[PDB]
Amino acid sequence: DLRLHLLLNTSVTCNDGSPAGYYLKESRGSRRWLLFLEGGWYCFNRENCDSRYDTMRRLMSSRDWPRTRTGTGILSSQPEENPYWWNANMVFIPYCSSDVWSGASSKSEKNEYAFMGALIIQEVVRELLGRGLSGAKVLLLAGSSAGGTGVLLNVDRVAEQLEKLGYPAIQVRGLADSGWFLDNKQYRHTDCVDTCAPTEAIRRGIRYWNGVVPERCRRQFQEGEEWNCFFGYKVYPTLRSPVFVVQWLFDEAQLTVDNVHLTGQPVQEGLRLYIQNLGRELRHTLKDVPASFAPACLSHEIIIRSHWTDVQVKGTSLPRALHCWDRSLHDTPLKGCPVHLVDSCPWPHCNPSCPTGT
Ligand SMILES: CC(=O)n1cc(Cl)c2c(Cl)c(C)ccc21
Ligand SMILES: *[C@@H]1O[C@H](CO)[C@@H](O)[C@H](O)[C@H]1NC(C)=O
Repeated sequence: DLRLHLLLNTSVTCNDGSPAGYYLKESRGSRRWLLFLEGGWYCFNRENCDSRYDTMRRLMSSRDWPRTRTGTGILSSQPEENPYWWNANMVFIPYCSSDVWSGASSKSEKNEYAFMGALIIQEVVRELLGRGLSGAKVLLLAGSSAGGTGVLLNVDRVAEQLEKLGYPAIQVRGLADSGWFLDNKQYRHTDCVDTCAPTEAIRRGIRYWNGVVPERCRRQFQEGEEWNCFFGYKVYPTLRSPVFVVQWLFDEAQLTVDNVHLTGQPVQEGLRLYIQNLGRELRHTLKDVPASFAPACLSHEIIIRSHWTDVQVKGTSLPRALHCWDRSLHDTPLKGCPVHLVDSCPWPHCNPSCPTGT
């Protein structure tokens, strides 16, 4: 169990102005800190945020948050469930800003909602420094789905924050799970009414949230084009902190935004080629990502699932690959301890270790 702490700086808020927060389980005698960013899509205008407030309010407000949460997967403290970092200090940061962790805007006279995702991360880090993070050797900023994209948008800012605060010895790293999307053509075309094309949704959200992106990526794409930095293959090469990328090759959220709804019905030639081309494109974007884990499965999210240890690429599990990554960052490849694990087979579930969906 991780225990809730609402932020002492109550100016840093969820969408509705309630205080943001974090869940913490300390492990003193460990100098490893895992800060995990929850996912859960986003909202990008008044109407769709209002809808989200009605039926997904925990993603917009802390008013109903429970006092504890159970750490699962990479957040578990049991070695049996978490071979990788079971003894680390664990932090789960609830996603209550609906902005892919990019926002820097308060609720105000002009703003019905606050979008403070980027500031929530900074404030969590700041308040944790007084709770033991000041003694850290490694801070791994991890996240799934929108939280995985949030890692890509925020890992270098956390590094800069710690450097400016006088902690240059803390090694900041990122683990982005299921947040590496393609701005590809949809299988069928819709107008962005709610299934919005990748690019159109983000372009509107950034203006609505006052969204912020990493500085080097912002300088490349420049004013009006910062939406590009929400796409992993474009933002990743601009980052300086080590980032391990976990991405199913046939991610269900990617297929959803591509208007592919796998019905169980037979798959025709056009859709077969579309799906195979998606896998090949994702694989291609990971070719020069040295720390990656990309199984050929139709699924979504990995790292906080209790059975996250089960999937393997080329016989190596994700917890093992992450351990190999840790070794590779000690102060040349490692015999039998790989970090770059991308399936080459071309169809969902061609890897026998894929999640069953049971
Ligand atoms: C599932 C989710 O929260 N997502 C966050 C971002 Cl960003 C994103 C993108 Cl860019 C695509 C194309 C699809 C899903 C996405
Ligand atoms: C609270 O957070 C805001 C936004 O980051 C910051 O401007 C302000 O100085 C903080 N207040 C305190 C007391 O740290």
